[PDB]
Amino acid sequence: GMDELELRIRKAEKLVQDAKKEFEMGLYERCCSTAYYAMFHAAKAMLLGYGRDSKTHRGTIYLIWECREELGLSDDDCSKLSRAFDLREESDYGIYKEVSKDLAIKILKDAEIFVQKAKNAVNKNR
Amino acid sequence: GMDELELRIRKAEKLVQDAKKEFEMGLYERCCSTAYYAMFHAAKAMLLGYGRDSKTHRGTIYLIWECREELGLSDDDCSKLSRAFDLREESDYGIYKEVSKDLAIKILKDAEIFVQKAKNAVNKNR
Repeated sequence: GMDELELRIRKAEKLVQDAKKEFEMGLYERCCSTAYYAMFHAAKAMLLGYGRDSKTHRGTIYLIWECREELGLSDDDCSKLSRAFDLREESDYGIYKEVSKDLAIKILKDAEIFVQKAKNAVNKNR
Repeated sequence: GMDELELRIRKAEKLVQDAKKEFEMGLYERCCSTAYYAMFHAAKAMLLGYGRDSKTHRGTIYLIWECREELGLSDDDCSKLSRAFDLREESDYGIYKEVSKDLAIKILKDAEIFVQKAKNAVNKNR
């Protein structure tokens, strides 16, 4: 449908594909930022489906942590989101460090895992 | 040098090129988001060079408006930034609307103009 849960998961899925394409073009910073966004929407979908809500990146990340058991997320899964956020902050707002191919691939693979787990949690792996 | 003014302008310039490549791959939402980031860093460079500072997107946008005369920016130039921010919000955080090729090209061309004007203002068109 056109409900928020469906559209969030669809947005997360599209962003994962966009990030894959950025990676192949060698746009490693852009890949990291997009991959974080995919995870953000997936997190928001999980919070929606389980009657929680957030209005900030940090708020969203901590709620995911708090609700991990119910959501079927491991501690590593929750760390995937924290780390992707921190790396997105560097990609979008940092001016000294450049992001390597190897960092970007790490975040991309984390996004794939995190978004799949989100789909599982909200019964959208359908 | 490795000073903030130089690195901000360099970041803005790189982001404009990244956005051009996203556009060519057909990643229209990603293009808009990247183009806004280019303009953001260019705005921060102009504020730095003219002894002002900001800590929010909206704060940055309003300071650019306030300082436009001194910066050599037209009202349209300031509207380029406001609109690019609003469209970046839709590209990154919206879940209903998709961004067309024609919107993305508009924002891309605005970023090119805005970043050049920023370079002029801070004497980095060198």
